[PDB]
Amino acid sequence: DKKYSIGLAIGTNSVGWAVITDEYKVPSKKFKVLGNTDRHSIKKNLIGALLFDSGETAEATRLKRTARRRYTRRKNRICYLQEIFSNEMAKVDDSFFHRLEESFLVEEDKKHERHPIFGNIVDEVAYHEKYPTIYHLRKKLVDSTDKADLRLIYLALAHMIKFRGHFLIEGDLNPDNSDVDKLFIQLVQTYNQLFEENPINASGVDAKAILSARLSKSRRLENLIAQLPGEKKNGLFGNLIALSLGLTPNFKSNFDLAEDAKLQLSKDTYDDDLDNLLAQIGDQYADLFLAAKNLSDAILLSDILRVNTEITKAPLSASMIKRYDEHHQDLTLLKALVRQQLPEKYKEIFFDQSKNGYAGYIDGGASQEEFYKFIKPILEKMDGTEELLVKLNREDLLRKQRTFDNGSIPHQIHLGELHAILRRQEDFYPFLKDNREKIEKILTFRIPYYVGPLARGNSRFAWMTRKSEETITPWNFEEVVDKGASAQSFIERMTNFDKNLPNEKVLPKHSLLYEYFTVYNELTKVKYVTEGMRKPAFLSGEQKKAIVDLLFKTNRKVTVKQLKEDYFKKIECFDSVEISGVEDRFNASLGTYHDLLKIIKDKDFLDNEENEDILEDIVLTLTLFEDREMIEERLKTYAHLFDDKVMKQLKRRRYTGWGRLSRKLINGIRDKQSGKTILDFLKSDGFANRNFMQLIHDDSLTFKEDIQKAQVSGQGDSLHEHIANLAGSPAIKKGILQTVKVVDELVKVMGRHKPENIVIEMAREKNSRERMKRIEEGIKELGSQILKEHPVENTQLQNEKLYLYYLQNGRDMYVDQELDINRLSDYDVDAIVPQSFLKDDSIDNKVLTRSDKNRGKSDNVPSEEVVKKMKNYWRQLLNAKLITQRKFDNLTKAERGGLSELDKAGFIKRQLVETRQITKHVAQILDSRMNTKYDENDKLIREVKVITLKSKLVSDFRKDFQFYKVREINNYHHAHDAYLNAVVGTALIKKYPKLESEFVYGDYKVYDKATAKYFFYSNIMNFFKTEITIRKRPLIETNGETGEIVWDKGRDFATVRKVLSMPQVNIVKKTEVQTGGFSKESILPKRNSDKLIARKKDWDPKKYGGFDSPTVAYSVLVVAKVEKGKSKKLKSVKELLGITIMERSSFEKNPIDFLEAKGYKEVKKDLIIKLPKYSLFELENGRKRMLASAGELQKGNELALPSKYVNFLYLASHYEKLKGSPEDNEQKQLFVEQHKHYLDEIIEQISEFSKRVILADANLDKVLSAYNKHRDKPIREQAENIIHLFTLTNLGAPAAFKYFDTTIDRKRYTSTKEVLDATLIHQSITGLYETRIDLSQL
RNA sequence: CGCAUAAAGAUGAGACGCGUUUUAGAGCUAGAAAUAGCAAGUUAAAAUAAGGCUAGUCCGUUAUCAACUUGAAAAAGUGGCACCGAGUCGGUGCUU
DNA sequence: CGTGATTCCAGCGTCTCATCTTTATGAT
DNA sequence: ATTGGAATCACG
Ligand SMILES: [K+]
Ligand SMILES: [K+]
Repeated sequence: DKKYSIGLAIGTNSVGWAVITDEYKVPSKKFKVLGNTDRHSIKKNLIGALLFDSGETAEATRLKRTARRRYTRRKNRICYLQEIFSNEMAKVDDSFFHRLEESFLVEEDKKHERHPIFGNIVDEVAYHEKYPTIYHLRKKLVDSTDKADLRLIYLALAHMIKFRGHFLIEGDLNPDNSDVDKLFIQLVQTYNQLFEENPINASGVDAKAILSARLSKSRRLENLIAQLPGEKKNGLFGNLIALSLGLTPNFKSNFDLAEDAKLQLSKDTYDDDLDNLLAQIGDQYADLFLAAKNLSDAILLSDILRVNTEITKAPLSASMIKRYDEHHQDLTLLKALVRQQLPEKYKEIFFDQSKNGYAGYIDGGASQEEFYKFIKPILEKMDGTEELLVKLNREDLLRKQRTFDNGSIPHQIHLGELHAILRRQEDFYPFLKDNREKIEKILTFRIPYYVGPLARGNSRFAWMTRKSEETITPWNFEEVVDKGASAQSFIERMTNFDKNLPNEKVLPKHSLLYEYFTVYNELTKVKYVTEGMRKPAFLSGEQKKAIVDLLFKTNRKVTVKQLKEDYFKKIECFDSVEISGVEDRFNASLGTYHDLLKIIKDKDFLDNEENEDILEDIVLTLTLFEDREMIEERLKTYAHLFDDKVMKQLKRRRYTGWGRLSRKLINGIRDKQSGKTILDFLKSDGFANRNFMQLIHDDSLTFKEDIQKAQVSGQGDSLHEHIANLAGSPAIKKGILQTVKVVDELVKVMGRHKPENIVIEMAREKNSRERMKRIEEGIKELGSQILKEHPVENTQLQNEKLYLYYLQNGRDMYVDQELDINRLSDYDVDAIVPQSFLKDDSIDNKVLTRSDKNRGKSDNVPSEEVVKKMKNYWRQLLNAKLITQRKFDNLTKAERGGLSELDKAGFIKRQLVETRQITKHVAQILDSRMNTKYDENDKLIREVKVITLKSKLVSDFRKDFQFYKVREINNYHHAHDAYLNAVVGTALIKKYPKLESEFVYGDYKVYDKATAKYFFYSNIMNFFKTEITIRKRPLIETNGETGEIVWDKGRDFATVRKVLSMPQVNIVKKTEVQTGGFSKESILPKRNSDKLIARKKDWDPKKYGGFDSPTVAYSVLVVAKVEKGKSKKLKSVKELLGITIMERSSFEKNPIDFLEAKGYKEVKKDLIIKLPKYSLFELENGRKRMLASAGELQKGNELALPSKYVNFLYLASHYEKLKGSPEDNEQKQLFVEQHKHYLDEIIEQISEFSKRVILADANLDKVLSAYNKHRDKPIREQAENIIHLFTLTNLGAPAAFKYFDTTIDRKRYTSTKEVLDATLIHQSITGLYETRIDLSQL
């Protein structure tokens, strides 16, 4: 019945747990051992850590599922096209589609001729010579008027449908207009035709180059405006240019229409809004817009076509043919020049696929960029390659037709080519004439994002509802699918239930009931004071209703002056009015009401009580649907109430956002006695004038009981389902779940006695490609040429100094100069907010400067002079997204207030008190699971106090009192951090009960200027220290009030050092059955290997290739009989099989038949043992091996290095220096100098451990030789290399490390034969309960 | 108190472009062959987790998972204490 | 001629839309 | 980046 406490450190890859007593001692208990081994009881300390792999997200799974859906839908598209052509093709070529379907098979497996298109070699060769590429055939079919073979027509249509281009552009793109300059001149002429007072003159400006430039859209607009004399970016011409290029312009200011009238041409609603804009100004202006529309295409098409469109109606096919012709010409010229200049390289360029030459560019794995990088030095070191070099710099040398950059092709181009082909060939083939709409729909059909998968209740990701129970095709999609209901469900399935009534859905944020609720909430909280009042009083119901009718329904916002004058002075005739409890401007307002009043021009319609649900439906319809058609079809049922103009005005209006309260709570539930709702009480509460919080905090009112009863099961979820509801990374959710499970197990271990306290801390927790994307966007938006100066690699940009240099355009960010790319390691990286105020080391709070002294004073924000100097550059960086809003706000804080003492004190406080929501959720879960007993008067009995700590407290405790931590030594540091968390939390809640509200989960009212808080929180951990800065403290600390020994410096520190020096710590790696992909996604070429996995049942890997490297879900220990020799005699073998992910379901269906098929016979089902990954085996001398897979092992022992060695390593390695004053820093340096021999000792330790467990003889000899080689190196470098050295003895998968210049590879244990005779250990989640099975006895 | 913005992240849906694999695009000449020289090279079909049944324009890489017993499953149950110590836990006394 | 040491290799870019939470800035 | 699969390679 001894009282104890639990300490926990939560991480994404570890959960450390510890049990402490009143003395802060870690108990040790004898735990029973199950199994067939002679061992029956083992002594174990109640401290350890659970290790597991990081919890993966579902992004990869979602992407692969979407890819599967896309592939299935593309195959169906092809099937639809074939079924359209089925009869006519069968009349023309019976087995053409069969040959297409079996084109993948080898000649042996084909049931028809090997030539798919024509079925004979002569016609196939003739076709391939006449049409070298599919685009030649497409252009021929588009342009030629002669009757063509149906097979070629189908091939062109299938090539268009299968690869149909993106749908990011809505509307119709006419390929006829391509010239940028011509359409720009047309737009200028139209503008001058309508505007004579200030005509636009753009003659002498290279429109093509500027408008089709490779810079950003914003920078293109800025360049054009700069080259336009007397024109503004926000002007009418500037807005037209922005619309044409793609940036959405606001057209209100240009015409003073008082309506935004935003027009984005890519958006489909543009036309409607365009018409709206016309109704505001006139009809002729659209002509200019019309020209602008054309200009838009003139940009986009010019990016992809770059070909004449007057000769042919298929500009894409013409562009691909031009690419093919240029490729042929350049290839011939390059071959001739190479033969005449550098013959010895010719093979390497044109025959060896291994290199990145033309042979590797066509036949090998080399890409266009790799081929260009390989061939540029050759072109430079040659004559007559000027045109080739020009094309290469333009990325237009030997280009393929199917390349990575074809993603910019809109679907309109392919649709136009398809329409042209169908028009050409409809006369000869009647079915093409009849089914032209069908093929166009097949090409153009796209499932709306709000419809989702077309399932029939067998999918967990589907929400669509079907009007009729019939199979869905692209031609009857609009008739079968209930688009409105599906669109509503798309929003409603992902939205939030209100926290009070989980069954009900929340109202839209712009719902009229929501706004009335907020306004009445604010009005009830109004404490008016005027002359003739003995006491301040709240407003009554009638007065509040009159104010709402007069003030809020006639004004968008209500201020105190309007309340005093228009209501108190006009009606109440009181000229003296002082308000209390509210600010000048009321937060709540009737915005939706005013918008509806403007739209419908009627007050009685809005104010009618009986029809307000119609308006609540209106706002819901406007919130739910984004496409205007859905809103139109939903509001067509309301056509009679409004007019056609009113409907057109309502259609454009769109609302966004959802509230936090449901309709049933606000106005559905009623008090039993009164018969009034929450809104009714808000309207007329009486003299009380209770607000919403007091409404849901009133015991007498039935609302509290109704709210409690609605969540009769609370969340109504299991532990796992409750944790899944938390917002955060999946890895941290996995850590939380493991934490809860280990807490339950620890409670079970201690005799079902709940701990007095549970202290918990939680940690704060490719990139290069993100950096490349960010720098590209920023430089393109800014318009700089810094990137072109030096091509920086993805790994090279990882340097923080270089990253800041590139993000700041190479300039010093505080002054007006430019830094040098080669003068690195000289500039300083300084934080905008001092590290004392805010410990942030991210890019958003770091700035590279030539000298930090230019920042001014380092005790505050950068000075006002720096802000005045570089505000323009900071804003320019912000507009380029090189710096974020937070960074810019921190930079310009000096002009807006700088940093006050209160803010600094708050920043100091918020580094000790945990204010993260995820930690609060963990504390709530633990408190709910550890406090199940209720006090009689509706109170929780807090038998277990849940305390939340921050890592800063434990880190300071470690640093100040020589309890140093090195993560490379072993995984004991997790358990040690958990124990230190427990000790610190228990001591803090012992000495300072008043801080429970800050630390213990729950709400407490015990609270007891800026400098007082600053030094109170700064010295909240100073009662552990013997001396302060030079005041001293007593050896034994006292609680105060009630006398308790919270800390004893003469005893407790020794106990802590003994605990941290304990060799036995329960380090358990969570065994997991591996799940994921079946094998590597890379399809391998055909080879005579048994390790290849067929991609289909009928595709033999020796003839078609396939995947390899399967992922083993779990191994299976099976003893059985195998056939040996020609006689196939039965030999007894006990072996691991390693059931893979692909074979897991087959094995679990029936293991006996699976093992019989694998080759093993007489398998024993009972003796079959399932071993997931990281299964623990003990062999001899304490050597432990974890089962990485069926044929690989991992190190499973830990090096219990003495605490003195860890402290010496931490002191000598200078972790961010020693972070101490010169006195103690010199003392620690002397400690290192006089304890230099510890290094040798540490090496000895490692060596002996390596000889006892690791058994890496070659690596151990190599590392010993390396250590002897660099014995004369400085102590700091030797200590750092020795810290790196511990990777050899680390627990887990072997990894390669580096000792100075020498590198040591990983010694992998690729044999699992030893563990077949070892002792398998099943460890519970804490490792205290173990089951040891001696496998040699099987 | 709330409100605005930004950033980050989670989840879900709809698309695009590649990549990879096999086949098709009779390679020619001198050769007995080994080969040597020369010619050509851009494209397409199919698959893109094996596959499953619920047969859908669906689902298949997330989360969960020591052992034993009771079980569709969710899950439920199973493991004395104190003291001395310490090379991954041992010893002693009490108890069962 | 098995067997330990050594080497190599691993699907990847883009866009549109919606909902949510959390952190960090401020206005008021 | 990582760590298991696969092939290659040196060799006693
Ligand atoms: K998993
Ligand atoms: K386990």
